[PDB]
Amino acid sequence: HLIPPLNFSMVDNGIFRSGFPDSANFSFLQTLGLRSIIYLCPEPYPESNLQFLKSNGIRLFQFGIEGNKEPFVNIPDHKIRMALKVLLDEKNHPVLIHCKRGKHRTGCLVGCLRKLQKWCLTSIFDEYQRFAAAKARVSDQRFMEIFDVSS
Amino acid sequence: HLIPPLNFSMVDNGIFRSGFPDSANFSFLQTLGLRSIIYLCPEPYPESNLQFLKSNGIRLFQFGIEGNKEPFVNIPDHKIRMALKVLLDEKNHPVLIHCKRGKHRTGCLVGCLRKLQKWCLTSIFDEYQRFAAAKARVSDQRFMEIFDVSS
Repeated sequence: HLIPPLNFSMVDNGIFRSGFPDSANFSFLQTLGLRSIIYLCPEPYPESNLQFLKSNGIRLFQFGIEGNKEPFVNIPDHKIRMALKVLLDEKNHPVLIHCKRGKHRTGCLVGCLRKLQKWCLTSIFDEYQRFAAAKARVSDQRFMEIFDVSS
Repeated sequence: HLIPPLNFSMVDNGIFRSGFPDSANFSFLQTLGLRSIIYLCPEPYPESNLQFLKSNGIRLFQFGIEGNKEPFVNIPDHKIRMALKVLLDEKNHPVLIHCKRGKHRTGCLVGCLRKLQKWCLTSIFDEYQRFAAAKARVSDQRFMEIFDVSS
């Protein structure tokens, strides 16, 4: 039996999203035929994970984004854009976007992707909320409402 | 601006799921390049919806499933299997699976798809819940735990 990583989901044709994966997720992850992974956390990639990467020849892009709690949050506009770039490159697909719980950081990146795709904030936020659930934060969505989509 | 249908989401490569679409959803639905739609409600398809179908040459498969409330629920094993058949035929993709709110009926079908794909119930249920949310019902998931995936 396969076990998709935490909060796993297919964003678009060659894009995927989820929380931090572990051993239990490799077999499934092996199914996607991932060509690269966009890691959004500053912590170093664990050993087992890295092994899986080499074994499977998956490029690892990492744009470390400090993870804070609602009271005072702050998303790096640059790092998101940097990730948005890689994501937008067809060459990099299949891509798996992931952070810690695959809710806020991952949720912001995918949110800006949607904005680019011309989705209304209403629809964009809704998708965002579907994953963050009880932990869905206003800050992230505000960051999206203000994202200057001008490529 | 585009407005994906209610609870829209991409299930797998050529499969999609959502609630009952309306005018505000067509523009977006036009993007998907849908070849067919798996409708799971017994109610007749509204006029505007039908117009869009023909205009877009989308084949409508309908497997009406009575929609009841938790106290006493009952999913037609037959109708789900039939829909699962259509779903499994690559010829039909891109497919949009949808019912009323895109939670239970749509959720079950996608649920059994995952079972086929060898996902563990734990993961399968989690996805199901992600969409039903506060309206997530045990009945449905039970129907999944007991689905005979023997093709």
